[PDB]
Amino acid sequence: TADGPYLVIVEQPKQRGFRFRYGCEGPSHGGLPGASSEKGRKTYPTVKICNYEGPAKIEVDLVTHSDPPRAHAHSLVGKQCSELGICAVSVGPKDMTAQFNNLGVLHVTKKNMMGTMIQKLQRQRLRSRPQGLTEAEQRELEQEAKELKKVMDLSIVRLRFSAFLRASDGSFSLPLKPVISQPIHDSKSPGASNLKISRMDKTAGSVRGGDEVYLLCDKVQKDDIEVRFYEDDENGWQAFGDFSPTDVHKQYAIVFRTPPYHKMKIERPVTVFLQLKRKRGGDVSDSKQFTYYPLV
Amino acid sequence: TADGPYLVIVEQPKQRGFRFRYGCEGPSHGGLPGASSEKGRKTYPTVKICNYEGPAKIEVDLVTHSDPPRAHAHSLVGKQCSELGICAVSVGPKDMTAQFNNLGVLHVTKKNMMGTMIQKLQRQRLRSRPQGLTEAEQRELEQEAKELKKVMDLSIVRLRFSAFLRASDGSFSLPLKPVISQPIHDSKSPGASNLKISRMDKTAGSVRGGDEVYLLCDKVQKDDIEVRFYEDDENGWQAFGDFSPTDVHKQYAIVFRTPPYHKMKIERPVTVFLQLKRKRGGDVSDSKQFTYYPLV
DNA sequence: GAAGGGGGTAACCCCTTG
DNA sequence: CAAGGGGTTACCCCCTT
Repeated sequence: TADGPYLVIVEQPKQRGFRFRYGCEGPSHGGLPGASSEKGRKTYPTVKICNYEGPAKIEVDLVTHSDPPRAHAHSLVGKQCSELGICAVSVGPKDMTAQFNNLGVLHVTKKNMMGTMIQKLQRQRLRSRPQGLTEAEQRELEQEAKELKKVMDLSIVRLRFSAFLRASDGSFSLPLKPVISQPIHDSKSPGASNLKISRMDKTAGSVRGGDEVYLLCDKVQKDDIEVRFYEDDENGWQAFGDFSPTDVHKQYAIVFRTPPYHKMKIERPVTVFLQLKRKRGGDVSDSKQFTYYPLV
Repeated sequence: TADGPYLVIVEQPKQRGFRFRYGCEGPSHGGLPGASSEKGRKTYPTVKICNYEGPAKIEVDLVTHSDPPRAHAHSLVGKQCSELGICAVSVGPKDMTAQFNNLGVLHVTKKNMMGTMIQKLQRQRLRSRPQGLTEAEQRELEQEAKELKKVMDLSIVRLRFSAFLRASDGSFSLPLKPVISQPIHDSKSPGASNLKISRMDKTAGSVRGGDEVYLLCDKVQKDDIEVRFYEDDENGWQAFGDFSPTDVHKQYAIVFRTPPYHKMKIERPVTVFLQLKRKRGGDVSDSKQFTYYPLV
């Protein structure tokens, strides 16, 4: 869209299913993969400097989930990283694409958060006056920290890629616009699991409903879940599972009774969809097929 | 059951399903119940002084699981307790039975264990030499502590009732033999809750086996557990569920295929039992009935 | 409200496998 | 080791009478 040189995320990170590691857990536990990684094909976050060919330097750091992108308490740890959480690669005059195949997220302790925060905030405001730092600003620097620690989500981070075109000097000194990735959720964090149907005991029934199904899923909250049956033919037929939270077994299974199909006296089987749906959210699981059958 | 007065545990504590509380959790989280408590009928650990009627003092403290009963790092907390973990009641000249209806177990931190240990050990060896404790004696007492902390199970405790018959003095100075209860497992610990079958999708099958059942459980260790089918000591015939640990869905469910019954073409249907059984241990869930059907 | 239960959350500690 | 994963502790809350 912009005429000038710019960075583009070729492959965003995994928005779900990456674990943030604490300082104690040990240094390599896996690298942040790409949004299209599977067991066979692994992919990693990738970016490219479009609208220029030449030597250049791309760096990533963790920013808040909040759109005004501020530095996160969390740091990137990796084979290619600063001890501030800043990861740096060099793109060759031919290859303008940077893959970041070994990126970890160091999870800060809540009792660590302030000091880690003032430390990244100092580092940030050192270019304005590198010789020395005044109390007059150290007081107000600590003021950001406190206000940020109150609202900062330790479960969600965003990669921020900052590209720098090496100048005539030999100095990698020219900035490009910084490009912020989609959010990255901690896999080991409260709720915010993607609703998954592992398997079900029945995939067929009668048009009459009332057929009892055992559904195995990933963690669900007994009071926030439902089982939506539907046909997305724009008729927009929908009905629901019949159960009580007691029927939701230790947040990993649902025993429900199928609803009746809208139209009985059907002559042939009809395939519909069912899906888990959080009422409190909008969030849905992958839909599975269910086939209604005719009568007597 | 010899000549003299002795104590007897009328109602032992619940060997499973009691939670030990840390110092931080609070007081008043519930009392150690008797082995026969239900939500309607509550019962608490009870003991009686046999072969004597008169004023007497019974005290309870936590001892190791190890047969040589040594004092546990854990302390009893409650309305009737010392700050050392010693709980004391008085039995009247009429009623020689003592109920302990509010007993909590204060869980020591592993970094607390040493100091709590030397402190209970001093208290133990303070009537042996109350004047002072000699430096020479100090280091031998500290040794016990270290070699006891290495093998002491913080998940299992035993109540030790020490009864004392009050003399003519007014001094509760006569000892009875101390009676040690059966072990008490921390509910919140590795394998110390009860294997439970919540519900199953099928309670009947064919003699041929291979019928797929969804079983909902309380918890499982995925590669620990099995599904034992068996007869009522007809011969003790037994067979097993067919499933991989992949089939055990997240510690709360098992999808298995029923085994074939030993004798096919049974003229009419046969009811057998199935049960969860830890492969490692002996431990079994409550058995559920399953009915085999003949062929056609 | 406190008692009397129970479940979730942070931080860490591990164990499988290559 | 790397790359996942699950389980453990100490603590923090939260429902119900």
